[PDB]
Amino acid sequence: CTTPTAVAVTFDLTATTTYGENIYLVGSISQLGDWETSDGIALSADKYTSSDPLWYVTVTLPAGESFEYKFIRIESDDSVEWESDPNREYTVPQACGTSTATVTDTWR
Ligand SMILES: OC[C@H]1O[C@H]2O[C@H]3[C@H](O)[C@@H](O)[C@@H](O[C@H]4[C@H](O)[C@@H](O)[C@@H](O[C@H]5[C@H](O)[C@@H](O)[C@@H](O[C@H]6[C@H](O)[C@@H](O)[C@@H](O[C@H]7[C@H](O)[C@@H](O)[C@@H](O[C@H]8[C@H](O)[C@@H](O)[C@H](O[C@H]1[C@H](O)[C@H]2O)O[C@@H]8CO)O[C@@H]7CO)O[C@@H]6CO)O[C@@H]5CO)O[C@@H]4CO)O[C@@H]3CO
Ligand SMILES: OC[C@H]1O[C@H]2O[C@H]3[C@H](O)[C@@H](O)[C@@H](O[C@H]4[C@H](O)[C@@H](O)[C@@H](O[C@H]5[C@H](O)[C@@H](O)[C@@H](O[C@H]6[C@H](O)[C@@H](O)[C@H](O[C@H]7[C@H](O)[C@@H](O)[C@@H](O[C@H]8[C@H](O)[C@@H](O)[C@@H](O[C@H]1[C@H](O)[C@H]2O)O[C@@H]8CO)O[C@@H]7CO)O[C@@H]6CO)O[C@@H]5CO)O[C@@H]4CO)O[C@@H]3CO
Repeated sequence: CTTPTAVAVTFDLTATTTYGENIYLVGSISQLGDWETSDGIALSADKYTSSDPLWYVTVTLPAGESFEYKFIRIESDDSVEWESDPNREYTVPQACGTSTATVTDTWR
């Protein structure tokens, strides 16, 4: 191991913003409130040049336990859209050697 226990997970959600919004990844953990997209995981068009139509993402979750992973597409007009259908639960372990994995999803 090393010392820190941050879980950098890369998520890739295929959606489409309107040049001004964010597709959220709220998980049930403090770094991932999951129930407050405020501290979830926003995916955007970073490489993309528009706003965030395929909304990719690469954030971290420092804990090493079970965190929920509900997704909520944040928008520019109304607000979010908690896609609570395709949900998950990243049970990040406390061990080391793999404190970062993937988290794929897509809007439909
Ligand atoms: O059905 C979903 C599909 O619908 C369309 O959505 C566009 C819409 O067509 C258009 O009106 C657009 O206009 C604004 C937009 O925000 C800007 O991107 C741009 O609009 C055009 C632009 O003028 C064109 O040059 C066009 O060229 C392409 C370019 O490679 C790139 O822009 C591409 O999309 C970029 C996004 O950053 C990224 O998401 C990804 O695109 C893929 C996404 O995964 C899909 O969600 C997306 O579906 C949309 C399309 O955006 C569009 O057809 O398209 C791709 C997969 O289908 O790659 C790029 C990252 O660099 O989009 C072009 C496709 O060859 O780009 C857009 C048209 O896409 O100027 C406007 C701002 O003033 O708004 C919507 C928003 O997507
Ligand atoms: O006004 C915006 C608030 O809602 C957020 O946006 C949406 C979000 O998806 C959700 O809140 C929902 O509204 C309610 C939902 O329909 C209910 O199903 C329920 O959700 C439950 C879920 O199963 C899940 O989230 C789970 O998670 C726990 C979490 O693990 C706890 O830590 C914590 O527990 C309590 C606790 O009292 C306290 O932490 C409190 O603190 C606030 C927190 O910041 C958010 O929950 C906030 O919600 C707003 C948020 O900003 C929007 O992004 O308000 C909380 C204060 O009430 O959180 C809870 C609530 O007391 O949170 C939960 C609960 O233990 O548990 C929840 C709840 O049991 O509740 C949802 C909220 O009422 O839809 C929103 C938009 O439609």
